[PDB]
Amino acid sequence: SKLRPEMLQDLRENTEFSELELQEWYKGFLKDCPTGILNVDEFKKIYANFFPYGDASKFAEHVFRTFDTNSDGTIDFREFIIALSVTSRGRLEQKLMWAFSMYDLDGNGYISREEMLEIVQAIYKMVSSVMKMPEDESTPEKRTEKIFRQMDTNNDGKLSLEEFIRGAKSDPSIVRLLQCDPSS
Ligand SMILES: [Ca+2]
Ligand SMILES: [Ca+2]
Ligand SMILES: [Ca+2]
Repeated sequence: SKLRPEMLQDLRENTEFSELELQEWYKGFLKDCPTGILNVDEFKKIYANFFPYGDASKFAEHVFRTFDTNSDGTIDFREFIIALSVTSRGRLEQKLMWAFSMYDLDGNGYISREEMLEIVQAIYKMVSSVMKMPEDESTPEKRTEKIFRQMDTNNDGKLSLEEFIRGAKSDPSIVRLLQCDPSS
């Protein structure tokens, strides 16, 4: 019930957690999920702490699929800690790559319109009960309407990775973050 030296090392290489933190996380993850596999229903219960279960469920399924890199139906500790590390301590570039893999539902390497609207509908449903939204990006259709007409360079009905990454950096919260670049 400690990571084997060889696995510990492999995870220190593929994450931004220290040994102690990986050790602590493995203990916790096992203590909370004695099987060492986290399924969809379990994951939705994690999300339901933060937002009503029924509301968050469709977003929680989309995220679960992004964590589940081999797409077998469950998240093992490697898949979980890696995915957590990227999203919580990753570089902004690779955060947004990970978000792109999520938005791109068929995995053809292009965010289609009906792919975008799906995810945004789920994000809006999850938060509907607590967040009050802007006004112009304040229905999913309204929001999705903004994105493509701020992001679709050629207007090929699709968003490539490159159109997405750049587009997102105007997201107001990313505009806040860039003012903290330690390259003053
Ligand atoms: Ca899996
Ligand atoms: Ca696609
Ligand atoms: Ca395009």
